Amino acid sequence: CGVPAIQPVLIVNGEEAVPGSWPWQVSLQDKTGFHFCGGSLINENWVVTAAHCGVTTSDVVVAGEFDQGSSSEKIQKLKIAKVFKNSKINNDITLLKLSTAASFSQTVSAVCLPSASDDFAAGTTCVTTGWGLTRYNTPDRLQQASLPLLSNTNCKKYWGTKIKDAMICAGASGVSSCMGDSGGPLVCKKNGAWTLVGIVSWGSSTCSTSTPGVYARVTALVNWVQQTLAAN
Amino acid sequence: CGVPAIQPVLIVNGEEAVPGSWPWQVSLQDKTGFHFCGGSLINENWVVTAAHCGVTTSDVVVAGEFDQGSSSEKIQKLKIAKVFKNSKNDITLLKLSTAASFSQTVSAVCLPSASDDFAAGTTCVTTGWGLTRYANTPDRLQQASLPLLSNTNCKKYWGTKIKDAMICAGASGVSSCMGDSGGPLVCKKNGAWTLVGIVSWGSSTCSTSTPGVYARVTALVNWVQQTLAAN
Ligand SMILES: *C(=O)[C@H](Cc1ccccc1)NC(=O)[C@@H]1Cc2ccc(cc2)OCCCCOc2ccc(cc2)CCC(=O)c2ccc([nH]2)C(=O)N1
Ligand SMILES: *C(=O)[C@H](Cc1ccccc1)NC(=O)[C@@H]1Cc2ccc(cc2)OCCCCOc2ccc(cc2)CCC(=O)c2ccc([nH]2)C(=O)N1
Repeated sequence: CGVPAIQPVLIVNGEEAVPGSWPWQVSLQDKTGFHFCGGSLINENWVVTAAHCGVTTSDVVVAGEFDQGSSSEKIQKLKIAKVFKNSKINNDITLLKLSTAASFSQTVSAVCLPSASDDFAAGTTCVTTGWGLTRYNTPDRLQQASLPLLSNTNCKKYWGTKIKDAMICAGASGVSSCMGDSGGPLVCKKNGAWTLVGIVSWGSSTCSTSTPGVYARVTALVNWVQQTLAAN
Repeated sequence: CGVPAIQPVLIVNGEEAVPGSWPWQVSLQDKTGFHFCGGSLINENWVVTAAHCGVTTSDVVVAGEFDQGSSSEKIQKLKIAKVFKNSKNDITLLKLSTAASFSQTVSAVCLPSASDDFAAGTTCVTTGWGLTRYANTPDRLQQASLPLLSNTNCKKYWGTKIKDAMICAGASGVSSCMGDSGGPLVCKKNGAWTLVGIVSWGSSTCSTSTPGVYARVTALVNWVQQTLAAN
């Protein structure tokens, strides 16, 4: 996991991504085709996304897209067998089990899950991706941005008592996650491999580039994920 | 009023409400039976709802519903006799052809006094069968807790659209949505649930970081009680 066949070259004020360079970025779309959230493939049969996305098994996992306006793309529409919502908002994390495996390719593969003990220290420049607004407006083409992790102490300076230990803040650096980005990945380089550290959760009503966006802290949630995978 | 027989346990990113626990909440359904708006029983003979819901006598008030995908519920489909519109405020009153039978699941919400103070920061509730996602509509009644905003904070989002006769709530991770219109924004004064807002408008995408806008029942209730006694 964690090593795209197509290497990334490095959301408000982000940059257009190399097509297929984020092969774990899926798009979550209702039956009509409307993208309402992002998600991340963790393996052939599983997608991780935000709980608040309210995903049901009538919705569709789309993997392989770069341009949501194009139709000349070799994408996969994957049905959702089961939905697993964290029952501890709170912990904006939800697992999706796919009805049929995703076929992995150049443009479709998995992100690495961290070990719960992993240390992605404040100040590490990580990357977030998605089709969220670029301007507070939804882009057709997958966007990406580099941005630093905040310590939870430094985050509470903007958000106060809201930032729980199972959350992590990134940004406040001239870029920001925005509407449409939710459920998508914030990833950091760990031992040469892209590892899921955040799930796009919430942030500024206006996606202000000087306010930290808030993400479900994946390390804090990964045992829950593993438990879910083992019993399913 | 404002004291549901079945006690509440505490719309996008809300939660499923306990069956029958918002007994004043009615569905407004057209002649095909399609749910188009919410409303609130204020007595056995009257429902308050939104003007923009365009209710007519061909529409129907449904009381005692929780799950519209269920048929085993003892519901009352109540004919509307007359629709009274507030002239020049997004409120309309419905007078029913036959009185609504009150029970554990059907009863009335309380009405404020015009001078009542419901300060910003109060935790209130809105309820409804409106979209849970911007079909994304629930069979089962939804509820959500949310803070009243001051009008001056609200104008940070909506500017001059915010009139004194409006009250804002939310921008707090939940949102009223399409299909919620006309239904209640209630607050628990002296232990009793009291209609403080009528779901009216707000974010076109039901943004949970945007305050919803509700008709401020305090500025309207004199007209409500006046219409009632006169009619
Ligand atoms: C999803 O696409 C979008 C991503 C995003 C990221 C950064 C900036 C802007 C947008 N996210 C949202 O629209 C989220 C959805 C959401 C997330 C978590 C959640 C509910 C809804 O539960 C956790 C709630 C804890 C946070 O609670 C609050 C409540 C109020 C405020 C902040 C946090 C102040 C209002 C505010 O800025 C706000 C409210 C909701 C969101 N921001 C939000 O981003 N919703
Ligand atoms: C009803 O079911 C639905 C519930 C709801 C609540 C909160 C958010 C989203 C949905 N309400 C609506 O769809 C309302 C109906 C409505 C109510 C009053 C009214 C018009 C329409 O007239 C007086 C209110 C002033 C209208 O002001 C605006 C506000 C915003 C905009 C234009 C005009 C920008 C577009 C927008 O967000 C918008 C337009 C209509 C509604 N939102 C809306 O919520 N309709």
